[PDB]
Amino acid sequence: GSTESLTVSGQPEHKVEAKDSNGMPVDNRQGTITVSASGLQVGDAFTIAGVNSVHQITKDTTGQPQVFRVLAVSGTTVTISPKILPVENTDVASRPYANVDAKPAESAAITILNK
Repeated sequence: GSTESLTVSGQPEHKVEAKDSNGMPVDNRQGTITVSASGLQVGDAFTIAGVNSVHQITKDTTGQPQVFRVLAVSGTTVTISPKILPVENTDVASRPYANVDAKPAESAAITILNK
């Protein structure tokens, strides 16, 4: 019997990096958020409002909410993954292999699962 106002402040966003400090190709990951929601710990899976997955059926955009896992939490700072990559943005070359349509404003509302 609790409220369903699960929101998050801050803007999680990472872009497809060409190379890192070693100068090798990078598949960027993670996304750290300061949550207004729940009080999460490591091991949750949830969907965020505005984050819609892509290429479920070979570059098919279906608008299905992307599910995230928790890797690390430091207070109300949750490091989540899979990362968020906009197929409608990012870059002409790097967007086709992105995982979601867009990276929404701030962090937005969350639908928490313990499954």
